[PDB]
Order: sequence, then C-alpha cells, then structure tokens
Amino acid sequence: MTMIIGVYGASGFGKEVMPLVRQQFPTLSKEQFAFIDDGLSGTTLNGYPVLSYLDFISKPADHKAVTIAIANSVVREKLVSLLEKDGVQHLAVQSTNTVILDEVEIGEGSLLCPFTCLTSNIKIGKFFHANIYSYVAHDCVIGDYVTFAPGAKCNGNIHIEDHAYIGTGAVIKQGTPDKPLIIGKGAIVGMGAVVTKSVPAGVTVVGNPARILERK
Amino acid sequence: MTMIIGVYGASGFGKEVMPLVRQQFPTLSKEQFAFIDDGLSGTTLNGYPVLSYLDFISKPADHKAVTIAIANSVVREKLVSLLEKDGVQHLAVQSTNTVILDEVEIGEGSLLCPFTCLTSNIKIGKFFHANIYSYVAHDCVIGDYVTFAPGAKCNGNIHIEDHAYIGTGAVIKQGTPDKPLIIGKGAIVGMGAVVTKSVPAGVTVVGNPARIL
Amino acid sequence: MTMIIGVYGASGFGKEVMPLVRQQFPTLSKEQFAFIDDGLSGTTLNGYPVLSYLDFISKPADHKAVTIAIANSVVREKLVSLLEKDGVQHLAVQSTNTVILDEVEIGEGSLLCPFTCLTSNIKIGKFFHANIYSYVAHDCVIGDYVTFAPGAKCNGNIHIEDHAYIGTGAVIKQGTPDKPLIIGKGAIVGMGAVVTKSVPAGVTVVGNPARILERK
Repeated sequence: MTMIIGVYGASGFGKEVMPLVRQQFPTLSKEQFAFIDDGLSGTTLNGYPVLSYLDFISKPADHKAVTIAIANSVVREKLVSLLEKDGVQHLAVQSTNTVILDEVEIGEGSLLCPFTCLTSNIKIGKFFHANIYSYVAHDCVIGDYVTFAPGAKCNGNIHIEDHAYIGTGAVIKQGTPDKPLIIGKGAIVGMGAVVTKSVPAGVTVVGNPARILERK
Repeated sequence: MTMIIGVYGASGFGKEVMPLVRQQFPTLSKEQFAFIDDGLSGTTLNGYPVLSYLDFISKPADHKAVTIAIANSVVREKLVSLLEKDGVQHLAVQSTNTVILDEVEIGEGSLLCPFTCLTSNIKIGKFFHANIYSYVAHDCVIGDYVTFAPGAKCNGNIHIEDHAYIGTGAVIKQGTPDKPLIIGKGAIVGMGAVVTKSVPAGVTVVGNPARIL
Repeated sequence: MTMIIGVYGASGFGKEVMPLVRQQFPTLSKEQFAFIDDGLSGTTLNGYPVLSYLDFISKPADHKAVTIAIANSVVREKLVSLLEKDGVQHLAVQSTNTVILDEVEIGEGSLLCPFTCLTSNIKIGKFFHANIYSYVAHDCVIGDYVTFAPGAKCNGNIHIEDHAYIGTGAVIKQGTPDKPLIIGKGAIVGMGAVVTKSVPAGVTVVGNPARILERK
C-alpha cells in the first residue's frame, strides 16, 4: 500500500506492457500491480486482478501510478484527463534493449517497447507510444498522443503532429532541415505504407507509394 | 564424447545457426560440434567437420542433439522423423538478444535468430523457425513447422497453421479476439507482402495489398 | 594532444554517429572530439566544436582519426581521398548492440549503427555504412562505398557492387550459391522497394515488386 501500479487496458497491448512495467520496478511485488479495464472489470489476467477505474482509485495506497496501454489516441487523451483529476502519476515505460542517443527530449507518459530506437536531436511530446522495432531518427519533432505501430520507421527531419498514427511496417522518407516532411494532425499512415511526401491532416494514406485512401 | 551437437544443413542458414548453438553451449569444446550434410559430407566448413547423417549417428557419444537449420518446412519434417527414429534430441536455440515476454508456450525444436521478439500470451508449435528481426505479437497461435523469414511481422490475434511460410519483410494485419486473422496450412506469404485478410490454405499471396499469386 | 577524433559530417547522420564513436572510445575525453564541416566551421554542435577540415588537420595532435558520418557515397569516397593525403587514420565504429557472427570480413572505415546485424561468411569492402536495423545475411559480397539506409534488408547470396545505395526499408530477395542476386555498381534501390531480381549498374528501382524507374 506504499504504491500501486496500473496498466490501463487489459486487452491488446496491455498484456505486452505489464511485463515491461514489472521490469521497470523490479522491487515491487506482483500484488502491487493491476490492469485497469472498465469492462473486463472483476476478472483476472495473467495472474493480475483487472480493476474498474473506480476500484483502482479507491484502493488504499499512498501513491498511485498508471501506464496507459490504450493505442487509440483520442481515448488515451481522455483517460489522461481522468488520471489527472484524481492526481494519479503517469508512468514512463521503456524496454531494457531500447536505444536512445543524444539530445532526446521526451514528454511524460512515454511507452517504448522492445527493440525501439530514438537517435539524436529529437523532441517528442506527451503520451507517445512506440511499439516494437519502431524508431525516430535525427532532428524529428513529434507531437502529443502520437502512436507508432511495430516496425514504423520515422527517418530524419520529419515533423509528426498531434494524434497521428504510423502503421505497422510503414516507412517515411526523410525531410531536410529547410523542408521537413510533415505528417499532419490526426493523419493515419496505413500499415506497409511508403510515404514519400508530406501527409495532410486527418487523411489515411496507404500503398507504395502512399496515396490518400477513399474510405466511403 | 559425453555430448555431440549437430547442425543439420551446411549450406544456407546452417552457417548462421552454428555460432548461435556455440554460444548457447559455451562450455562444450569445438570438437563436440558438426554440420550434418549428405553431399558436403567429408568436407569442412568454417572449421567444423561436415558429416553425413549416418556418420553422425555412428559417432561414439553418450548423448546426441541436433538443430535443423533448414528453412524448407517439408524437408524439416522429414529430418525430424529421421532423428526420432534414432532417438536424437531436438535442440532449442535462441539468440542472446532474443526477447520473450509473458505466457509464451513454445514446442520443441524452436530456432530464434538475433533480434527476434515474442511478446505475450502466445502458443507456438514444434520446429518453429524465426529468422532475424521477425516477431510474434500478442494472442497468436502458431502451428507446427512454421517458418518466418527475416523481418516477418506477425501482429496480434493471428493464427498461423502448420507449414505456413512468412516471407522476408512481410507484414500481417492483426485480427481481433472474436475473429483471428488466419494463415492457412502450407500458405506462402511472399516477401514484402502486406497481408490485410486471412490467407487460404496452400495459396501464395504477394504484393501490397497482398493478393493471390 | 596525443589523439583527436573527427566526425566528418555535422548534418545528416553526424549527430547520430558522434555518440557512437564516443562509446567506441570511452576513455577519450569529450575535448578530444569534433565535428568536421567546412560549411559550419566555427560553430558548436551538441556541445562539440565544429571545425573546418583545414583547422582539424592543423590541430596539434600526434594522432588524428576520423569516422565519416556522410551517407552520400560519392562524397564519402572523395573525403577518403582527401584524408589519405594528410595521412589521417580511419576509424571503425559499431554500436553496443550490433551483432556479427562467423567469418565476416570487413574493410576499413565501417560504420554499423544500432540494431545492425551481419551473419556469417560475408565479405564487405571499404567504408561500408549500415544504418539502424539494417542487416547483411549469409554468403553476401559487398563492395566499396556501399550504403544501407535504415531498415535495409540484404538476404543471402547477394552481391552488392561498389557505390550502391539500398534505400530505407528496402528488401532484397536471396540469390543462390550458383546464381547470386546482383545489385549493380552505383545502382539505387529506392525506399520501400521489394527487389526480386538483379538490378543493372547505375539505375534506380522502386516499388513492390521493384521496377526500373530511372535508367538514363
């Protein structure tokens, strides 16, 4: 009851995030960890209890911290507001084999999975998720609530705006110091996409080369 | 003499697997290792004897273990029954930098090369080969004799059936808990393919988006 | 005094390479390192001096050594010729997590970034550059001034001749011991390309499957 740690999201990447958090805090006992999930509430998962947000907040504990495993960026932002209302701490999570080089600034709530790499001179906003094998290269600027799926490749001089999603195995061409390649606010780079130029806000791009997807 | 280790396949991935098996068993002396290859039999490779299978089986050793470094799924299954006939052990081989998270069940004869990753809640059958940079994500089920080429990306809630082959740099969309994405028995996902829906048994798909070849 | 190390190239991969070379030679103090860049001569970068080539060469120091961060292989070759005139020593730089297996022969001036992998029975020429997540598999022969962009995947039995550039996220199909797949001298494999057959010297390919795009 000195500290309880929650992984918000029992389904999906939550099961991947839990062991990473266990490794971040190896001296905490298993009983100090829980999944938070309104829906899978009441159950157990991989030996951990699954709590509703109310049961989690109501637990007796001097300090509480949470990592939000939820991929959807809008939901992530919503859960964050909730956590802050209740004064819960945002946990930063990284993997043992993550590589980070020079002058990398990272906002709170980061989550960096195995085999991730951030090189040099990079600014990343809040609640950035980088799934396995994804990377950010030199002179990039990443906004808030950005999500990289596994194997997402963000090369040099790219600016990615808030709420963007870079899909599995996608690759993004480097920009230049004078002309960064921009991934627009809320833009979605679909899996396997090969992005050769800036992506407008709010569109989905797919294919090689990447093109705007007609969705209806 | 107490233990001899064989790497089945001297051409191809065999040369990559031997250093992995050497590191996996550091206290064994060089002389306890060999390639097994009918054909290159009698020769030498990176300082190791290359023996015929018969020659290998006949060596005086209390215990014998083999890793099959052959990517071809059908040959692999053939060599397995051969080994079992002679009571040779199936060696499991991982790389020093391989990552495995929670609740991963793996059948005998697995081979996980450098930079491989298995996440959480995964069931993998027998004689699974994952080459460099390949991964399996959450809640997947992988059958027997499945093979991942380098960089193959298997995302969450995917079921990959026996003898499937996932080509280099290929990427598979995640399923969901109610509807897994399924890679059918003996299906071939071609290199660089971008798979967005289930692949029927015995079929080859290629391209982005992946389409039947 | 005694030894100074230059990183040739302040822009592009320079800021990535500097911390790698720092780690390669951890007993050398920061003051013994500089970026070499005529354009940015006189400035400072990530707390390091940026020197013109002439000023670097003019330093009082028994021994001078350089790693060329520049990916552009044509420029890289001219720079080497420049460095040889002044008898500057060429450094080899790897990353801590780089993996190299059996019988890998590598010429001087190699640069292997984080998460790179060289397997077995490989011959690599001079001034090879492998950026993050790139690899070379078994039985490959790689010439001089070859550049692998990040995530470049060179499978088995491939011969990549002088000055070839393998683009970010590109994949090259394995050849056979009898029929190696050949990437011709000075060819350019475009980002994201899926190369299924030999590429002629001096041309560019792109796409899935890769097709010749620029041949004149």
